[PDB]
Amino acid sequence: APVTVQVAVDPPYPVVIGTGLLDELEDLLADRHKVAVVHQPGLAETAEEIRKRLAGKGVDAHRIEIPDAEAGKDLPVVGFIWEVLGRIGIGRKDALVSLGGGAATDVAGFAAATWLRGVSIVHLPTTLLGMVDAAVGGKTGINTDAGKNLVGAFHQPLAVLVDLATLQTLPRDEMICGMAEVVKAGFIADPVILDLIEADPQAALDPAGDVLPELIRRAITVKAEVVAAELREILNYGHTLGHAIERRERYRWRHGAAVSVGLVFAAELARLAGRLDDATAQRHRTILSSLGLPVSYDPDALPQLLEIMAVLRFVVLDGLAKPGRMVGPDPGLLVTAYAGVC
Amino acid sequence: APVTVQVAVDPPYPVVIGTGLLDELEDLLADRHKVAVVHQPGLAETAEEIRKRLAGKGVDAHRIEIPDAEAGKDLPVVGFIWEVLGRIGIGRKDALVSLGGGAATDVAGFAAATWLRGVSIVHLPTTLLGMVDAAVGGKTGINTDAGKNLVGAFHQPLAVLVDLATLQTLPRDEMICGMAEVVKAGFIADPVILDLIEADPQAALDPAGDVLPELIRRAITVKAEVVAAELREILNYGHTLGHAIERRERYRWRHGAAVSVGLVFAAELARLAGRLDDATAQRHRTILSSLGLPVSYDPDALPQLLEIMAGVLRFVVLDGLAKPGRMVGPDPGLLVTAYAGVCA
Ligand SMILES: NC(=O)c1ccc[n+]([C@@H]2O[C@H](COP(=O)([O-])OP(=O)(O)OC[C@H]3O[C@@H](n4cnc5c(N)ncnc54)[C@H](O)[C@@H]3O)[C@@H](O)[C@H]2O)c1
Ligand SMILES: NC(=O)c1ccc[n+]([C@@H]2O[C@H](COP(=O)([O-])OP(=O)(O)OC[C@H]3O[C@@H](n4cnc5c(N)ncnc54)[C@H](O)[C@@H]3O)[C@@H](O)[C@H]2O)c1
Repeated sequence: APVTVQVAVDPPYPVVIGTGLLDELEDLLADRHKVAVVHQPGLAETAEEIRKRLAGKGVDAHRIEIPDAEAGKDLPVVGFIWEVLGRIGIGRKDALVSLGGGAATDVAGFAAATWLRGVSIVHLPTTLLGMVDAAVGGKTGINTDAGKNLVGAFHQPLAVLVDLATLQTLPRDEMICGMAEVVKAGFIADPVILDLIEADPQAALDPAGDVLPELIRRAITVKAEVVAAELREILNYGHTLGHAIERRERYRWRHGAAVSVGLVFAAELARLAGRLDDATAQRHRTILSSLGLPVSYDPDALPQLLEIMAVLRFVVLDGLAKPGRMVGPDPGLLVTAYAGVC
Repeated sequence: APVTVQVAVDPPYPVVIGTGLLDELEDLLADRHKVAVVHQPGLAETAEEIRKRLAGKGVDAHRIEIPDAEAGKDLPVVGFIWEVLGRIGIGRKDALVSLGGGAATDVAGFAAATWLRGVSIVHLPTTLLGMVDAAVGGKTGINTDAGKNLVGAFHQPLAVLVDLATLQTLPRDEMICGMAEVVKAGFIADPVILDLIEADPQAALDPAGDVLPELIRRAITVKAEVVAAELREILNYGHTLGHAIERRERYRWRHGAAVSVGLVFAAELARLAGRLDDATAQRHRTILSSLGLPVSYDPDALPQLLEIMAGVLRFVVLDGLAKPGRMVGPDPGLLVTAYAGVCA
């Protein structure tokens, strides 16, 4: 029943996709003398059940609770984890387990990376974003005095367990958040993602349907191909304007909403440049709006956004699933593209 | 004229050992858009020469002075470095350089390993200990609330530059501190090291002579060969009791003087166990003491020492010169006895 995607890295590691993955989690960490589970506030009950079940197999399983969301990622939360790993006596051969969204995976991933020079971690992402993006591929990031995610270590996890059952509690808004990243994968590597969504957009958003599991298999396949690959740049499709919008709105905008405007922008850029056909360009706008994602932003915001973007690089499409670059485009071309969008 | 020891790891890097290595640094880093040189207070004039010659090559070169010694390794110093990297605009393809003793290489190592997911770093160690131990291997450590060196990343450097000219200003007491690691390497892997020291122990301690550069090369070879391969444990020979003595002394003992007592303890422990010949056992104390290192500790400290070592004991022991083995969960009475052989 459970599908797996191997990431072809040294050593290779699996992303496992299915429903109720406790058995698989047991198989992996049964031999570990100790295990700590870093979870967001809302998942304490799911944490306890991992701990109970691990404790059951003769394992000193512990659990640690971090602040939700972006606060679970500040440097003092990392300090906090460190101390606790200290008191528990977590050693070189033991393991961490992350339970939550991208923020939980980042911070736990960072702590694992920097504890005794790196200890095993299994990610159990529980947002769609965390599932298709944050948990896959070994980049970690934390929030420090320096900014957001400038600090972070590179550390691949032992495995990633993508348990579709966990999505049943996830709200519409966060589901739509992460779909923006999924659409991005559709345009840059796998157009079947696009056809699956197109066929019924509301069914794409239902965690209980046939469509979502396949969307996640595919978006994760795309990300695993990239990280086993500089091409890692393609995953920034839509993030140049995206991130600027996120900044300008002081992080109130859901990441995915900002990426969504970015994609529609990137598409207009490549269209005006004669690199992308009108039909594929227009398809950005129609897929994203129909999922409830934003396709426009304040038409007066461009000057402030150009300032934040501090020459510029964009990922553009040179045709469906053929990403290229545009480096230092003319400001007036950025103006014109912005108009068309906004 | 420089010697290169290759560290055969992936990706592999060289350790280059010679005199005046500024040209080698330039070859390495000339093509980088930005370099930041993280250095201890006393090396500021040397930091500036580096920064200067790198700027003459179009590199946007910066220098960052950290607090000296352990204070330089504290979490806050880390937050500061990150801040400066952010301010300077150090990117994914840029590079750090570390200049100083093992404390500089660690803190600057941790910083490179945790900046934008790991960027290039070149180590310029300027103590014996830093040259032979700290700079080689990719382990970094920093001091936090959790204790010393529990927190750290694993990150290989681009290269290691071991410039003997820098040892000219190093005091005897630091030099002797580093030599305990050199001696450790002799006992576990390369006996020629011991032969060279015993031939004239004072020649061994002179940065001007011809002996020290060979001891440095061989000690680094030993460590490179171990890291390129649960063998890593032999590098802790003498560190099991030694680390406890250090920690009991709230770190007012030098690391080398603690390791020296630990080597003599492990020698005696393997001797009483029948694993090590009397002559090789006693050779520990003779080489260490001839170099000016302590050879015993406080006769009443064992119980506290065991309580620090707890926080089943394992020891690296020698089954013969350069044949390291293990002792797992020794009889408590065997430890009482080895220690009393060491301490009166
Ligand atoms: N390292 C990387 O490669 C990478 C990639 C992309 C994003 N990220 C990071 O991910 C973070 C954002 O990720 P996110 O969108 O998951 O944010 P998040 O982890 O902040 O989660 C959003 C919210 O959903 C809640 N939640 C999580 N799982 C739930 C569930 N199953 N049911 C109900 N609610 C649930 C959380 O408590 C949180 O309030 C950002 O900090 C970003 O930098 C990292
Ligand atoms: N990462 C590792 O594998 C590893 C291995 C061994 C030691 N270490 C770390 O190394 C640190 C100790 O290293 P250390 O002994 O170099 O201590 P250190 O870096 O504190 O330096 C000792 C002193 O010598 C001064 N000094 C440095 N170079 C000099 C020179 N060329 N001339 C004159 N003075 C000089 C320094 O400013 C400092 O006061 C410890 O923090 C230890 O944990 C790390």
